[PDB]
Amino acid sequence: LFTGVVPILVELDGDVNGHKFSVSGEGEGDATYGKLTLKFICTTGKLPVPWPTLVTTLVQCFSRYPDHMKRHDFFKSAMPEGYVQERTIFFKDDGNYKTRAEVKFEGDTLVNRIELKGIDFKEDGNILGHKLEYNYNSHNVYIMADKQKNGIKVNFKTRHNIEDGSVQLADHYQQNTPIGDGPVLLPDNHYLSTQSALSKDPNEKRDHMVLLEFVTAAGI
Amino acid sequence: LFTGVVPILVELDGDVNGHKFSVSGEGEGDATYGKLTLKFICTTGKLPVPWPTLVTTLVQCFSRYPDHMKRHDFFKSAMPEGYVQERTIFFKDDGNYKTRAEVKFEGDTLVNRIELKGIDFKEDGNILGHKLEYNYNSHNVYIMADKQKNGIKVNFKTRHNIEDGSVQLADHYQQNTPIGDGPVLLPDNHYLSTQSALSKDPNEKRDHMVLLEFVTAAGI
Repeated sequence: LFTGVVPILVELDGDVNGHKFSVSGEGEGDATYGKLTLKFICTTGKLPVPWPTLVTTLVQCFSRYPDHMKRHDFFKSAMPEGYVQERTIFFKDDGNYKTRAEVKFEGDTLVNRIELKGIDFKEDGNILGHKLEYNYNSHNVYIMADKQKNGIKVNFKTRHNIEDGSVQLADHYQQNTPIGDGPVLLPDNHYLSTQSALSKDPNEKRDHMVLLEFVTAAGI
Repeated sequence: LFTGVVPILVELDGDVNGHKFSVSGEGEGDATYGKLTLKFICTTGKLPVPWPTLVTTLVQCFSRYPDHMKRHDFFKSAMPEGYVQERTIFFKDDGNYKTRAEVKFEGDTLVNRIELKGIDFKEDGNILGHKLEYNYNSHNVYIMADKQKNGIKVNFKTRHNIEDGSVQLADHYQQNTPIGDGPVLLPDNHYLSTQSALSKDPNEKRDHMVLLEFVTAAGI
């Protein structure tokens, strides 16, 4: 499945404090190197929220799991059927995103379709206030197996550089469970070390985000 | 000069607590997009220090200066003759790098040749102890004009994720002055917003670092 380069498609529908929009993404992933190369176009015009805030929301299976941690790769063990990924993202002293996605294989393409709903977002907030910088730092995504659910409960904090130099924090409460009924690899506690660089397509006129990302699993 | 893609060559000679080594780098830069794409091979074997610590040391002229800040682009205004870049990097509660480089044009290639000397580095330190993660965050590089010197004094702090989750800080004291005698663009206070992603060449056997970086000037 993931032994080669894989086409990714990301569809998303969102509503933030009433502001309704969409984003369509296309790119490829290479799990053996943990590389992502996506391109997001906002298909409703101008994105009512900063692009960096949707990064964690817009395909954890492309992480590179060193050979000795392969029995810890839940993400891929759910494929090709897929898993539902849910999250509650609390931006500090601001609003919160609630998202549910189904990432699974459709054809040769790995598809991540999401619904985003955010509320309680201040208009003088860095988010709606659009005071966030166009960049991203590296974080540690902490994975844990959830027995009952036969999934994993992931949780981590994100740091968003604000233009005034300060940093906007975002607490992610994530849950993943298989869509199929089959046996799945439940893992030992470990984390994924992610790095991301946001950029712009020179020949693109529509509002968008170019994202390059490297993810490798570590811990065990 | 920088209106197109430019070949970059990075030569470096180092001594850290007695450990003497070298690194040769090759890649290209595109100032109009602020992109860097370099590839570093350590030519003496295994690098006695972690690769992330040499990132700030291993070509500020490829930063993208939005059109309205062009009179603030000192880096490029010193070209093709070049500028000498000096720094004193203090790693918190550990040693310190002292470096001097001459980045200037040789042929069609922009060449950055450095000498690195580091001392007072603990062997149980994260640096020598090699306890630093293979990744990088985004930072703000603060530029200021230095009258007397007819250069710029830059200063910023770097955050290095340690594998135990904590963060290793590095205080950079930088100075840049032209090599040529001609007039140079001294700027108003501003900063460069940099993002970097470290990676590995799949087909490379020698110890190395692949670096992708985007830098854009902001402030004014």
